Amino acid sequence: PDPMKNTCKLLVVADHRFYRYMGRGEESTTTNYLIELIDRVDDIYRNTAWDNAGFKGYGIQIEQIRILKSPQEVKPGEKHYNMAKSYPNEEKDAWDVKMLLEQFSFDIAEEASKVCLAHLFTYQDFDMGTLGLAYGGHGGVCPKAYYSPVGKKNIYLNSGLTSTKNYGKTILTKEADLVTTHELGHNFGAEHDPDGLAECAPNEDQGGKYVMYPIAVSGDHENNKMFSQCSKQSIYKTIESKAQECFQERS
Ligand SMILES: O=C(NCc1ccc(Cn2c(C(F)(F)F)nc3ccccc32)s1)[C@H](O)[C@@H](O)C(=O)N1CCC[C@@H]1c1cccc(Cl)c1
Ligand SMILES: [Zn+2]
Repeated sequence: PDPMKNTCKLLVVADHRFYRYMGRGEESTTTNYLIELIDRVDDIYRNTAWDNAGFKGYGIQIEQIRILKSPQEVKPGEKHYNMAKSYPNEEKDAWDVKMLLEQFSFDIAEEASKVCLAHLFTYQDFDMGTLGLAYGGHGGVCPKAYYSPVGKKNIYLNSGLTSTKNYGKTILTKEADLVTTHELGHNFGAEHDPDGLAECAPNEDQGGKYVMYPIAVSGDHENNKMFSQCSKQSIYKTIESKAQECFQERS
């Protein structure tokens, strides 16, 4: 491990929904929530031995927090991830998750090119219990250009998002930590843990599921906060390939 190239710096964005419903319309409350969450998620990453040996001490650090206090004014037929209305169905509380991630990546392209990852924190009730989305596991850590034919410019796939609202209520902080861990897990290169690999998807008596399980099943079992051997193997290759590219020294 290179201690000079072990941290993935983050651009953290809180939208107007997050600022209002999680930040109680205050900058201090918004930022304190995000600062503590990322630090707790960083403890999971930094304490993980990706090769089950000495390849550890890799994590994340906030470089900047962009706080969007109010909705983005849009011209007719124009869209933006921070606009007041959901897209494609404005009658719904939330965007289609995949479209929101594409939109966020488009709008944040200039800033995303200068950071290891960009993460959007929102407060919207996605359909069928979805809590987040991210690129990787193409995309993930270190900006990789994608020419958007619709958008007519390069966008970067070093992005992900977390919503702290599910089924009409604010999720617990212990649950939000797992969402962000999981989405950043995809950014770091991990796929979902499959049922066919018992080592990677244990029973409840064996400590439960690991963080990369596709379903936010529990939140109270030991393994829930940890990466499976399947995730470690995938992430191990990514860090080996990407740390030199965009990782920095821990501040
Ligand atoms: O919303 C998602 N995950 C959130 C989580 C799943 C499990 C996590 C941790 N976790 C666990 C526990 F797992 F530890 F138990 N118990 C938890 C209890 C509370 C909170 C978190 C918890 S967070 C999607 O996976 C998304 O990232 C994705 O890839 N998606 C989204 C759409 C397309 C694609 C997609 C692609 C293929 C299949 C699906 Cl389901 C979705
Ligand atoms: Zn996932």
